[PDB]
Amino acid sequence: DVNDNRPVFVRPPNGTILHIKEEIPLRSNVYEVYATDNDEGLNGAVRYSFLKTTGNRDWEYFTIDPISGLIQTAQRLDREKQAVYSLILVASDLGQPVPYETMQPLQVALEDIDDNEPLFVRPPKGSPQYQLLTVPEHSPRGTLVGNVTGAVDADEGPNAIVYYFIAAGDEDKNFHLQPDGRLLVLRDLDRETEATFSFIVKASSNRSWTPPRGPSPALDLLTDLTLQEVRVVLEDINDQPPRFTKAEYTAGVATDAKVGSELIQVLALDADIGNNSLVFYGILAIHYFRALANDSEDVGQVFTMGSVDGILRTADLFMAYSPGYFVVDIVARDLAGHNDTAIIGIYILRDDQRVKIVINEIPDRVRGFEEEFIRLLSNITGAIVNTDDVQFHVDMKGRVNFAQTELLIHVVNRDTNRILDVDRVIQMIDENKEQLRNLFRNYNVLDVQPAIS
Ligand SMILES: [Ca+2]
Ligand SMILES: [Ca+2]
Ligand SMILES: [Ca+2]
Ligand SMILES: [Ca+2]
Ligand SMILES: [Ca+2]
Ligand SMILES: [Ca+2]
Repeated sequence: DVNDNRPVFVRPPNGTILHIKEEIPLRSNVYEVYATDNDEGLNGAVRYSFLKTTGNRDWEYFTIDPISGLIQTAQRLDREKQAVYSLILVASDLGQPVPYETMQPLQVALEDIDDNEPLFVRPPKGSPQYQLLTVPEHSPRGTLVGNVTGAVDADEGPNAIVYYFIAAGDEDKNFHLQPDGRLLVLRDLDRETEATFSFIVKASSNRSWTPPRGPSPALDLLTDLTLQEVRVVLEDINDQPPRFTKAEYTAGVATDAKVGSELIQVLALDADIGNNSLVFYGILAIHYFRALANDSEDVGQVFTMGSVDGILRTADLFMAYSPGYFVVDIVARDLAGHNDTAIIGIYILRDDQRVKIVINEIPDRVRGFEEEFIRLLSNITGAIVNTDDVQFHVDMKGRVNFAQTELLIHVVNRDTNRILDVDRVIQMIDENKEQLRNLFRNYNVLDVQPAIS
């Protein structure tokens, strides 16, 4: 005879796609091909063989015996590496004068197995290695903080259900994490009390997963990628009131009292942050007490307080009311109702209470540093030094030096919240002489004494 027919392919059937499991042993059987060459004799016996596809190297994954046609694995088959492997089979007759060949396409597709487990994916180094959620403080029960996420099981389908659970770190049980990944608030939280919480969440496919018995291996966020740190930070609300530094403030005013003079600066604190911390001040009423009297004479608005400055300022000349003092009731309020009260005592200082500080610089320059000098001095003296005026120096003899400057001041004892006799202030200066001796010279000071008899 002569090779007259080409082989034909009984199995595998035309354009078929075999499905096997993944990660099966090497050289594990897959399929047994069969083809028929009608020709009798060797011209019609078939010999099976894959084809070294040009770009497709998939054939490297299997072996097929030349006679038996049995297809066996040759490499590992991880669906996770490649899913469909595609091959072109070839059946040749042994016939002569030339053998004939027949090519049948085939494809192998792997079925997924629970090969892997749900795993997290860390963020870039340095960058925060955790996940942040935010929720308003004093939030109510149930308020969704937010949705944990960040895991994935390489697997497909049911082999990759990913449920989240809290592994450790809510010992106080402020939240609950429904497996879906929703974090719910359970308790009152107060930024001012605790600000950030944190804990470790587990990702497992086990809807019944329960934390290990507590003394077990402590966890390692650096190795276990089934774990992620989650940090909840509390947003702020206006839940804190303004709180005055003191509840009696005392400062002195001079009869000679340039209108608009800054007497003292109060302050109030709102623990709150941002707008909620904005504090606005003001004056509730003013009482005038003439020398010794138990009638609070109630003269006009004689003072002003900056709504934001907190600096009480003169509004009249007090040369009129020489004997006596004032009680100013003040208020501080936040953007939203929280309020606090206090009391300022302004006392018209007697000469007996007022001191001068001579300085060998032009008065202009003395104003240049007045604040600094006083701040330093008050610190070192540990007492409130309040600058009252800056004028040119006058010798007791009545000489006036147009390069020497005076600095009338009055002092209060933080401790007694009470004003000071010149006497006691001189003594204080002398006591601290040594500590102070540095300041005075650094600032061209020349002497100290009261309002000229
Ligand atoms: Ca043939
Ligand atoms: Ca796998
Ligand atoms: Ca798998
Ligand atoms: Ca899995
Ligand atoms: Ca707050
Ligand atoms: Ca507030």
